[PDB]
Amino acid sequence: PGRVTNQLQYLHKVVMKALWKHQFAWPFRQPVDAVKLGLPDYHKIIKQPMDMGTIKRRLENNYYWAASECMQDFNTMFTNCYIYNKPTDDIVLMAQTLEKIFLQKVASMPQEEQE
Amino acid sequence: VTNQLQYLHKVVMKALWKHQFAWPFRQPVDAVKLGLPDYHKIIKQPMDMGTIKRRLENNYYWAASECMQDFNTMFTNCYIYNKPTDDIVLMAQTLEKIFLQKVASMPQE
Ligand SMILES: CC(=O)N1c2ccc(-c3cc[nH]n3)cc2[C@H](Nc2ccccc2Cl)C[C@@H]1C
Ligand SMILES: CC(=O)N1c2ccc(-c3cc[nH]n3)cc2[C@H](Nc2ccccc2Cl)C[C@@H]1C
Repeated sequence: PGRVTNQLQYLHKVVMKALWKHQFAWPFRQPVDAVKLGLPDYHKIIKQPMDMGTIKRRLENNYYWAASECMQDFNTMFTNCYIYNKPTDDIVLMAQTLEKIFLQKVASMPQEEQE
Repeated sequence: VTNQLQYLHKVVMKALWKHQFAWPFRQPVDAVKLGLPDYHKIIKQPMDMGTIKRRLENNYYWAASECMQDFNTMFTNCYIYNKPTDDIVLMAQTLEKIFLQKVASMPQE
């Protein structure tokens, strides 16, 4: 099903920890609530919702088999934001800022995955 | 030249450049050719694979994360500018997943 690996530990304790506490992270810590936000078209446009709270819970429950699977969920979270929102929305700039940190930290992840 | 930039050139760019969905991304967006008079009003930092490839060939980058940010900007511009239902968005998503899969095995500095 899933494993604990050196890389998944790094994504959890180093990458996710740094993104979670960021001042721009608050819109991303829980699923988009289309009802609360009054976005009745959100789920007609975005077919795979994702958020850091869901990723964090997956990391804690050993859901992922490999680091790449977790990285793809981070990517989906950011990509959903760019696809749905207007280019001028502040949330787009917040996602871009977080995504740059994600890439910087991923650049220093351990090279070979080990259980 | 670093270990990581060599990986980005020999593994990541090699895989992306020859991909069957790469052709819209191999040269800068030509807004005149494509009839997109608002492209440069929305997208303020254009980026494309031909530019990244030339920068790798020319030892332009000082750190691997700089190259990774250019890949990211190229994909993000596509998501921001295009309509969600445009095929180019699916093509970018496919290429970006390959990018992330390969970056998962990139060496450390
Ligand atoms: C991530 C994302 O895609 N979105 C999202 C998700 C959650 C929240 C949220 C959580 C708690 N309160 N509001 C807000 C937003 C964005 N709205 C927004 C963002 C920043 C400033 C002002 C606004 Cl209006 C819309 C968009 C659909
Ligand atoms: C990457 C990107 O953002 N775009 C882009 C860039 C270059 C090209 C291109 C190069 C040579 N010929 N066409 C086309 C496109 C997209 N168009 C498009 C893509 C696939 C199928 C049909 C169409 Cl209409 C629009 C969008 C603005």
